[PDB]
Amino acid sequence: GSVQIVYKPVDLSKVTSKCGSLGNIHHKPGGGQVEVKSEKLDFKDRVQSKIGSLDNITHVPGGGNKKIETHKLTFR
Amino acid sequence: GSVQIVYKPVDLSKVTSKCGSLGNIHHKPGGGQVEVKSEKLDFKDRVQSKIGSLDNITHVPGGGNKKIETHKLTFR
Amino acid sequence: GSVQIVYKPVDLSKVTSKCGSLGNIHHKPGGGQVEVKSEKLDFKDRVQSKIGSLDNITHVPGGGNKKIETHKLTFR
Amino acid sequence: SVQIVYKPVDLSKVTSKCGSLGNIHHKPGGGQVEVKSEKLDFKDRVQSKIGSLDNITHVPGGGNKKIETHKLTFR
Amino acid sequence: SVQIVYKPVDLSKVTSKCGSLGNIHHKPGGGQVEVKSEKLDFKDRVQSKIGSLDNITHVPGGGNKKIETHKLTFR
Amino acid sequence: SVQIVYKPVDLSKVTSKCGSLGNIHHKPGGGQVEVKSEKLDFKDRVQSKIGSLDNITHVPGGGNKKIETHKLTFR
Repeated sequence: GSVQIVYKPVDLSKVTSKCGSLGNIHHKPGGGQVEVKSEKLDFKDRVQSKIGSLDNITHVPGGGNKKIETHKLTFR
Repeated sequence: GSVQIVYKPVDLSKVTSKCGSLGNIHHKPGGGQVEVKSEKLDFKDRVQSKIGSLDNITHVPGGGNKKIETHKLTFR
Repeated sequence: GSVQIVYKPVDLSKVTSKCGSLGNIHHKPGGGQVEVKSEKLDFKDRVQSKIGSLDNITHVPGGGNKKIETHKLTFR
Repeated sequence: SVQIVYKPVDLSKVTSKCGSLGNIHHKPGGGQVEVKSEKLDFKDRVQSKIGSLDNITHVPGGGNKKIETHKLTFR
Repeated sequence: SVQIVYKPVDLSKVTSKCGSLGNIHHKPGGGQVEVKSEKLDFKDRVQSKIGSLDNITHVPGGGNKKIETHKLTFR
Repeated sequence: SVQIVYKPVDLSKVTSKCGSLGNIHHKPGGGQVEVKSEKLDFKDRVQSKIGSLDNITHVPGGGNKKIETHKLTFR
């Protein structure tokens, strides 16, 4: 027999912001004092090692708003 | 017999922000003193090691609003 | 016999912030003193290790509003 | 056969925070002022100030001294 | 046969923060001033100031001294 | 047969932050000033100032001294 599928989601979303000012953002991390002492360091497969390292991100978008949509129709 | 599926969700969502000001944000972490003493360090499969390291994020979106929708129709 | 499914949820929702000012936010963690003494450090399958390290996030959205929807229809 | 290791670590923080600093919505409000002066005689030095609001932060203090003397004498 | 290692580490932080600094929505408001002067006689030096608002940040202070002396004498 | 390793490490920070700095929405406001003068006699030096707002940042202070002296004497 007949199968009829009418997939028509309707989207009039508003995702919005107003910011009067962004400013005076100070990302100033400071490293310490670090010592590693050994007869050997022995690192093998997919070892990740950070010694006294800095990983720094400053992210300051004026909006930074997101709208994520997934639409799926599976007929089987 | 006949199967009829009508999928029409209606969406007039509002996600909104007003901010008069963002500022004076101070991300200033400080490392200490770290000592590792050994005869060996011996790291194998998928070891993750951080010694005295700083991983630092400042995220300051003026809005930062999110909307997420998943729509699924499965006919089986 | 005939099957009819009508899926039409209607959404007019409002998610909203008003803020006069965000500011004077001070993320300033300090490390101490850490000592690890050994004959060996010996790490294998998916060991995660942190000695005297800092993981630091400041997240300061002017809005930061979220809306999440899942719509699912399963015919089987 | 002597070994000497002289390795002091100074991670120290010295800080002064003086005056106003972290204030939010500070709103000092001077009222109306009126001065009416008639027939005043001054026979010596005059110093005068008139006004609605003095909003002063004055900091002759604060500020820092670090002194650290390091000496190694082997002899 | 002597070994001397002289390796002091100075990571030290010395900070002065003096005056106004991190204020948010500071709104000092001087109201109305009126001065009416009639028939005043001054027979010596006059110093006069008139005004609605003195908004002042004045810092003779703050500022820093680091003195750090390092001496190694072997002899 | 003597070994001397003189290697002091300076990573130190000396900072002065004096005056106004990181203010947000600082809005000083002087209201109306009126001065009316009649028949005033001055027989010596006059100093006068009139105005709605003085908005002064004045920093004779701040400033830094670093003095670090290194001496290695073997003899």
